[PDB]
Order: sequence, then structure tokens, then C-alpha cells
Amino acid sequence: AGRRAACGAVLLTELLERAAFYGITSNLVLFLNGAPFCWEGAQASEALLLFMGLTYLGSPFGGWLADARLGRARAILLSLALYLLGMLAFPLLAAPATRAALCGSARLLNCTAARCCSPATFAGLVLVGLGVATVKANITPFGADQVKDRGPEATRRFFNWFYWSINLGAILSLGGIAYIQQNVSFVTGYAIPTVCVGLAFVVFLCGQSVFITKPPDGSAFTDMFKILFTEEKVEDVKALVKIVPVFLALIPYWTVYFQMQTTYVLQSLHLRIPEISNITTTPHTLPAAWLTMFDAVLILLLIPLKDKLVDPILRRHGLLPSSLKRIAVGMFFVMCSAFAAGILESKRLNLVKEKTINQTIGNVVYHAADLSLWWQVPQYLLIGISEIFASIAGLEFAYSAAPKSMQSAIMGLFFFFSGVGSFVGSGLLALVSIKAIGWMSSHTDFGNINGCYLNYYFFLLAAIQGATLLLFLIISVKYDHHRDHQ
Amino acid sequence: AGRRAACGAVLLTELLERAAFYGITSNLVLFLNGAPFCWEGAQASEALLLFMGLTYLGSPFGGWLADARLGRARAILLSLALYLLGMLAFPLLAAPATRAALCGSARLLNCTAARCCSPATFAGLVLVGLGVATVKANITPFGADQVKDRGPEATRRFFNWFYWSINLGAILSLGGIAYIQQNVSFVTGYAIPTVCVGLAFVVFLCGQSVFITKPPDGSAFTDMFKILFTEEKVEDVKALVKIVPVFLALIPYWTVYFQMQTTYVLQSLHLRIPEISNITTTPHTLPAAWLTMFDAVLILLLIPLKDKLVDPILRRHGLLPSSLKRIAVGMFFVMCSAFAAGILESKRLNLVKEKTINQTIGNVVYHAADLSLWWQVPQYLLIGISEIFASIAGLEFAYSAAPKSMQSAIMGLFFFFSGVGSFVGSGLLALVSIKAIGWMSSHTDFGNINGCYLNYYFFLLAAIQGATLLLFLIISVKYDHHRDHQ
Ligand SMILES: CC(C)C[C@H](NC(=O)[C@@H](N)CCCC[NH3+])C(=O)O
Ligand SMILES: CC(C)C[C@H](NC(=O)[C@@H](N)CCCC[NH3+])C(=O)O
Repeated sequence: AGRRAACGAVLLTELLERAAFYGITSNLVLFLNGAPFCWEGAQASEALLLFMGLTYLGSPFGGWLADARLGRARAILLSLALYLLGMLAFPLLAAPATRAALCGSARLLNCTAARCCSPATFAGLVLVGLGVATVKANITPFGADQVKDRGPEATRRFFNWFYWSINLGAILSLGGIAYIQQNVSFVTGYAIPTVCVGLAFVVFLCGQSVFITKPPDGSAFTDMFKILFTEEKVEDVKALVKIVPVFLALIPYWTVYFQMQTTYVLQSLHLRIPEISNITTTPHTLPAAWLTMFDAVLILLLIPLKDKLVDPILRRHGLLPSSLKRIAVGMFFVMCSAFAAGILESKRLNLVKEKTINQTIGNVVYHAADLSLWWQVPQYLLIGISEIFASIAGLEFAYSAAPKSMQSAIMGLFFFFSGVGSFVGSGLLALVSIKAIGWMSSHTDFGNINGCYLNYYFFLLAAIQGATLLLFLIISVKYDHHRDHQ
Repeated sequence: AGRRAACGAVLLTELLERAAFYGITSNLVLFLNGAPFCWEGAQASEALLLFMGLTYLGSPFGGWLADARLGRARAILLSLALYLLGMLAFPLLAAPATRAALCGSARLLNCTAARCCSPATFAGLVLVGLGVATVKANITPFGADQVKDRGPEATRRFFNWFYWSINLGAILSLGGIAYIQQNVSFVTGYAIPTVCVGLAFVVFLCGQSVFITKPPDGSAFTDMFKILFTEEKVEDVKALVKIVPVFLALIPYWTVYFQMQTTYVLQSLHLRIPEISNITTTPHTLPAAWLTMFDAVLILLLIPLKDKLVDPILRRHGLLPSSLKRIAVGMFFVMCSAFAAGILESKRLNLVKEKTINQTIGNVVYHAADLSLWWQVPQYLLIGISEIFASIAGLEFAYSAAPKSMQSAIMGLFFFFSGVGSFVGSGLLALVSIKAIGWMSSHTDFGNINGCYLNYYFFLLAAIQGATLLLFLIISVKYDHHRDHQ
């Protein structure tokens, strides 16, 4: 022990940061379709798409800022400051007293009659995305540096609870904050994540007195020679060009898991959801963020079992000693869950032809089938086993396979390739929606999937995941042969 | 080279042996339901079940005979002699001139009116099964001993063409011999496999002059001490008790692949099969052995591609150096094929509700769907990739992981555990047919599956295969750690 405070402070900072981030993405589309904006669905979705795109693209640049110029701690503080500065825009816009201060004074109430307060919300989204980008690429290596002098097992044990805190903040946001934004006063609904950001900044500032920081290395990126003589700078390029194919093969894995995360909630919208006695009935409604947290809850339950039972057994039996093998196991569980979801959708698509029941979730009617929502339990347990096997392993791999000088930059490139996979998954979803292929071609997301073929999409995702699993297993052997052999 | 004749003779012997064996099992049920016997379907199926059971149970005993008493070459010759002696019973029974010599003189022609010539056919089946049992357990180690002094790569290359010859004899039997037994004169239909057995015996006798044999070791099994001091006899037990869990975990793999081999042909019976111009039309009919060889043809096509392209690349890239990893890859392909077959059956079960077409294969009407048989091409290509990855690897593993003194016995135990898996698969098929579970509960095999749920059975087989794949991958690491480390 001894360094328990330096880890707890980073865990709390990441928890609050993820809570605020999943608060801004849980009801942003519904907020843009409201009194102050009255935007259309296309632009409302494009706003969140550009937000996540800036978050993914900005992430590497945040690592370069934390490595070449700043010390990866002042970088986190500055990024959290820019994050908090952009967080006030949403409560200031939702408040009628300050909506006049932001831009004009929004008159449109029933959306009877092209964007209002566009620069304000766009600057807020840009600053929030850049803040999340610079934080996520610098919070995992700086957090793992607190226990780096104890061995890789300490970093893995820390990353376990790091992921656990990320999906306890996500549950606290999607469960509590989103329900507040959906049914009760909205100004406080957006003010709570801002308070979370402020508390995270304060916690990091107080924890700076016990953190073990590293001085910046400015003359590290200028020595990326590409024409072929100081030493220890050649190895930083040899250890960098060898980890690129791993991320390239992980891109389609991100594609499959992001499309699965979207389509799983989309399918959960079309199942029989039980009514909470007096929480989702009149005059309130059930938020969709709970259907989204249906998999963070399982992860939160699962992680303590892996850290206490699975990891010691696998360590004392010599099973899965490297992170790449755990990533392969996670991808196998991902394709298994995709096949299970395809089976469940094939069974569900036969029930909607006979009888459909109407349910209201997002103040909209969904024609669900006569099938309990708890039938998604196996398909969610499988992705729960996969993320605790693939995501934590990928994080500790990006932390360990990176050079000592370039860590935040490599983590930012990891998140950027994850975002590239997400965009490839969006393009794949748009590809199967053409007139040639009738799979998922009724309308855009959050609609009616009774006329679509989601089981075929799940089977295609499973086949793709299996192919990229074989590819990753092929390239994993070619990479582990240079870790302790060459 | 230099030893090309000693390998070609064993390949031809195995080819003819497998051809005769797959000739006796292609139309045995239809033969027992005919003029000389007029048996019922239950006893006709029980006869083949007991035949295969004696084949599987007898296999280890054949290895003990080839190791403790005989020299594994005289054992093969004696087993082939007993095989040929039991092969004459079927042509002698089918011939009207000798049917009176066998037992009485069978009068029942239209089966108007409890077994006729029961001792004759039972003794023939018993002797043929014991012959196949003693041959299969002694033909692979004796055949692999011709190239054992060149390295494991030579044994793997030999086993490739060994499997290729096994499924070229199977095609020559199911394609040519079964079509002769189905439409044209039946006496010659059963006399052809007997000629094949005689030719195999003659070929082995002529090739005995170039085979490299091993003297028998009688004092090898008496030293299986189980209470706990000559050396090299303790290692023979340590290398024997360690390979038992591998076979125990391979048992459910055999269960899944035997049930798949049965249900794949059963599903192929319910698809649109094109008519050969003047081969399957009046007055002839399409044999089911061709629908069964639909996967041996693909294997025959695939094997030369693996021996010439896949193996050199995997060798020069350090990929899959052990047989257990290839077995795991084969099991992964098996579960992938099971999922694909489940998808295809889910698509097929929706077409039979609208329109069904009638087709005659075994002189019986099948209500097939309006779906081409060539849609089974992916599900058969996957099992083709699996067998060339799992079966050859399992054979070379049973040959290499066995002690030098006990090889045929270990191969016989391998085939016995395969048969145990087959019987477990039969019990599993009988388990899902209870009144509680409506999966495959219309009737016995070779019937109507339009009222059954074969897609659910395929999904269950896929889940079981994945579970046993994870188990095998877990136990594979615990076994490879004592090959070159301990
Ligand atoms: C791999 C990264 C990009 C994703 C990771 N996701 C989670 O932690 C989820 N378990 C949270 C669930 C909320 C929506 N389904 C992350 O948070 O960074
Ligand atoms: C693993 C052993 C027991 C099976 C093996 N099977 C084959 O070779 C098939 N490819 C033959 C196909 C004919 C019926 N589908 C064997 O022959 O021993």
C-alpha cells in the first residue's frame, strides 16, 4: 500500500469526468429538439456525431500536449479547466434568465417555426469534446504511473478498478442525472454534471500534492526520423511502428462493439419493459439511459469477481499471461454475444407478426413484442465478460507497449483508432441500409425495427468479429515473438 | 524420398478399407429392410448402432493385440483376414443361389409376414466390426512409422495424404458402390466392397517386403503399476495419465461433430436437390450417400491446398506449431459452421410454411423447401476447414503423445473415446426429443423435420462446441507446459 490516496483521487476524477461526459451524451439529441433550439433530427444527431468525432480526433493531440509541452498533470488540470468552462453553456442555455444573455432571447416554444444560439452551443460542444479528449488520453497513463514501480500485475489491478469507477460513474449519470433531465427540472439536470466537473477539478488539485509526476520531454517527437544517431531514440520508433498493425486490426473490433452497443439498445427498445410502480408512469416516463446502463450495471457487478477470483486463478495456473490473449478471448465473447443476439432477434421477429404491444419510453410509442426484456441477460453477460477481458487488456497493452517517453500520445492514438472504428461501423450501418440490402432500412436510429432485419445484421457482425479475431490471433503471435525472444 | 512405396501401399490399403467400411454402412439399413430380412426400422437401426459400437469398443483391444502379442503388421494382416471372411456374408445373402445355403431359404418377398438368417448377418457384422476396429487402430501408427525418422513434419505431411486417401476411398464408395446398391443389381453391389477388401489384403501382403516393422513388446502392459522400480517404464505411465484429460475434453467435440454429420445430411434431405438428366430420374433414384459425400468431396478438394500452401506459410511464419492449437482452431470452425447451419435452418423453416416441394431420394417423398441445396456450401466449407485442422492434428497428436512402446493401444483408446462421444451425442439427441423440449421430436432420423426445430439444435451444438473449445484451450496450456518446459 502506501499510495492508496494517489489512486483514489485519480479514480474519483475519472468517475466524475465519465459521469459528466455520459450526462452530456445521454439527452443531447432530446435537448436540441426543444424550446431553445427546436432543431431537426438530422442536425441534432450530427451535433452529437461531431462532438464524438472531435473527442476522438482531439485525443492524440492531447497526448502530444501532455508529453511535449506540459507535464501530463498540468495538462490534465488545463483540460479540466477548459472542460468546466464549456460545461456551463448547457445550464446557462436551459435557464430562462440566462438564455437571453447567451444569444437573443429564444422565442420559439412549440417549435412552430436555421439554428438558434448556434455559436454558443457549438463552442460549448467543441470545448467539452476537446476537454474529454485531452483528459481520457492523459488520465489512464498518469493514473497507472502511481503503481508502475510494482510490476505489471499492479497496473492490471489498478486498471480493473479504473474501469470499475468509469462504469459506476456511467451508472450514476445515466441512472440519476438522465432521469432528472427527462422528467423533472432541466436546469438542475444540466447543472449537476457541471458540479461534477468542478468537484473533479478540485479533487485533482488537492490530489496533486501526492501524485508522482514526470517532467516533460520536448525533444522526443522532433526525433521521429523517417530517412534511413543518438541511442534510445531509435528504440522509441521501433517500439512505435510495431504497435500500429495491432491497432489497425483492433479497428474492426471497435466497429463491431460500437454497432453492437447501438443496436442492443435499439432492440431493447422493442421488448416488453416492466413498469416501475410510480417512477415511469404518469406523468413521468422511463429514460432510455437506463436501457443503456443495462450493461454497465452488469460490468460493475462482474469486475469485483474477476479481480478477486479469476485473476488469482489465472495467475497461479499460468493462463492468459499477456494482454493480447485476453483481447482475443474478449473478441471471442463478443462474437458469441453477437450470435446470441441474432438468435434472440430471430425469435423476436416472429412474435411481432402475431401481436405487438405499445410502450412509451422517450415520450414516443414503441411497438414491442410479447417477450420479457430479461431475455437479453445472456447477450449482455457475454459482452460483460468480453469488456472485462478485452477493454482492460487493451488499455494495459496500450500503456505497457508504449515507450516511456511517449505514453499519452500512444493512448490518444489508441482512442483515435477506436473512434475510427466507430466511424467505420457507422459507415457499415449506412452500407447495409441501401435499397439493395433490406437489412435495417426502415428509418434512422430510435425508430421501428419490426420491418427491419436485425438478426441478419447481428449475424454479419458475428462473422466480421470472428474474421477479425482470427486476424488478431495471427498478428498477435507475430508481435509476442519480439517481446521476450527478439 | 526412398520410402515412397512403403507409404503408397499403406495409403492404398487404408483407401480400400475405408471404401469397404463406408460401403457396408451406406445402405445397411435399407438392405435389412428387404427380401431376405424384412426387418423393422428399429432393429435395422440397432444393427448399425451395434456394428459401430463394436467397431469403437474393439479398437483399443486391437491395439493391445498389435502391441503385446503381434507385431502390428501380422496383426493388420490377421484383422484383414477376419475382415474379408466376414465380408462374404452380405453377397452370399444377397445371392439367391447361396441365400438357401446361409439359412433356410428366405421366402418373404413382399414382407407380408422375428429375424431371418439372424446368426449369419450378426456374425458377419461382428467380424466386420472387429476387423475395422483392429485395422483403424493399427494402420495409422504403422503407416506413420514409415516416415517417423524424418521429424514431426514428415508425419504431419503423411497424415495429410492419409486423410486424403481415407476421403477418396469414401467418395469412391458412397458415389459408385452405393449407387450400384441402390438402383442396379445388388449382389455385385455388395460384392464390390469384398473385392476391395481382398485387394487391400493382397496389397498389404505385397507391401510387407518394404515395410519397416517393430518387434512386439509383451512385457509392457504388465508393468502398469498403480500402487505407489525399473526405468523407462515409469515414464510410460506418466506420459499416459497426462493424455487422458485431453481425450476426455475431446469427447464432447466428437459428440458435436457426429451430431452435426447426422443433422447436416438430415437437413440436406429437406432442400431442393437438382435432378441429374438420366441418372436419378425414372426408373432410378438419387442415393443419399451422395448427400453424405457432399463433405468428403470438399475435403478432398481442400487437403492439397493445405499441404502445399497453408502448411509452408504457417511453418515459415511460426504459426500453429503444435497439434493442440490446430485442434482448437478446428473446434472454432466447427462452432462457426454450427452457427451458420442454424442461420440456414432458421431461413429454411420460414419457407416451408408457405410452399413445399416434393422430392424422392430414398424411394421416399421429402417435403423440401424452395431453397437450393448449394446454400449449404459455406456450412460445409467450414467443417472442411475444421477437419483438415482438427482431425489430422488429433491423429498426429495421438501418434506423437503416445509412448514408443504403446502406440496402437493409445490410437485405439483415441478412437474409443471418439465412439464414446458419438454415443453421448446420440443420448443428447434423444434428450432434446422429450415432451418437455420440442426440438427434433417429430420422429426418428430420415423423416420429416418441418415440424421440428433444427435451428435451435444447431445453436445448442454451437454453444456446446464453444464451451468445450474454451475448456480444451484451458487444458491445452496445462499440457504444453510439460512438453518442453518440465
Ligand atoms: C473502450 C471505451 C472507448 C469504451 C468504454 N465504455 C464503457 O466503459 C461502458 N461500460 C459504459 C456504458 C455506458 C454506455 N453503454 C468507456 O467508457 O470508455
Ligand atoms: C475422426 C474420424 C472418426 C472420422 C473420419 N471421417 C472422415 O474421414 C469423413 N471425411 C468421411 C465422410 C463420409 C461420411 N460423411 C474417418 O473417416 O475416420
